[PDB]
Amino acid sequence: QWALEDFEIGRPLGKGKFGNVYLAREKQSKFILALKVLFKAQLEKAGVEHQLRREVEIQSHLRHPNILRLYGYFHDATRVYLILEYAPLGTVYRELQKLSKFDEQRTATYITELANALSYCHSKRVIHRDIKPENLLLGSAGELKIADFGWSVHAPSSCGTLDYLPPEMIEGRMHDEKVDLWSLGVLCYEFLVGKPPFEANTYQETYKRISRVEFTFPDFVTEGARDLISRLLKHNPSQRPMLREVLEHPWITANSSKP
Ligand SMILES: Nc1ncnc2c1ncn2[C@@H]1O[C@H](COP(=O)(O)OP(=O)(O)OP(=O)(O)O)[C@@H](O)[C@H]1O
Ligand SMILES: O=C(O)c1cc(-c2cccc(Br)c2)nc2c(F)cccc12
Ligand SMILES: [Mg+2]
Repeated sequence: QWALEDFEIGRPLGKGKFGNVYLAREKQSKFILALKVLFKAQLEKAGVEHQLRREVEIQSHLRHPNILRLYGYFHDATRVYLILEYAPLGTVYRELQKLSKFDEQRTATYITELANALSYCHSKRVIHRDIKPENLLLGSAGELKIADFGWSVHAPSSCGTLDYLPPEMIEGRMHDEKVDLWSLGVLCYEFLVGKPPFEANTYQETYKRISRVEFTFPDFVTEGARDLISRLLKHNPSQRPMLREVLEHPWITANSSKP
């Protein structure tokens, strides 16, 4: 249905693993979108196709103001193209580099929009498994938008930086919707402290710290926050709350700026 000669390409937006994201314009409508270019050669030598076809299946069907739209796909000689909703205010990764750390207002607000989009995802039995500030894009009004559904899959189920992965996942063990709640705790901590609660210098140390759940809150972290992070960073996936509790938590309700 789509062809490259329908788009006026532009400036690069971010580098992926198997190709770059570029700013683009649909000639006939003047529509601004972001093109995610992937290379068949690269995806081949890794065996990601399935996941790339899964990413597209999952993302094309989901509709939420806190989830990035996938408007379609196409492919050339060696490139695979994904037509996405352009996020004009970049990523949460860049914003955290600038600000160093976020205030309770900003953090609660992001945690609220994150939980929101997650409920939707989980209600269709879809687990993201790759919730990272690198994959959390910002829309024109500063709204959070989950992106990159490469690692998403239908719940339950059996690579890169370990940080945002729950112990069940890093240990091959079977996993469900509760995986995304561990990520939610890791993100909250990182939003307030400026670093994830298990960061190390080696893949090796990170694994040990995650498996043991070895984390220590610095001075400036309030009780209200300390409580929710600890509530979400439980080794037992069933001992973790449901997004509903997260959304209604005193510290969230008190600090989140609603519409
Ligand atoms: N719609 C968009 N608008 C603005 N920037 C984007 C958009 N999509 C991606 N980017 C930028 O491009 C980079 C790549 O994003 P993405 O995570 O989709 O690629 P990826 O990590 O290779 O995906 P995958 O996890 O499937 O390999 C990100 O750092 C992001 O900042
Ligand atoms: O040329 C190919 O056979 C090829 C196609 C695709 C593809 C086609 C439509 C939608 C999507 Br999502 C992907 N992907 C490929 C790939 F990932 C590696 C090698 C070849 C292809
Ligand atoms: Mg990514």
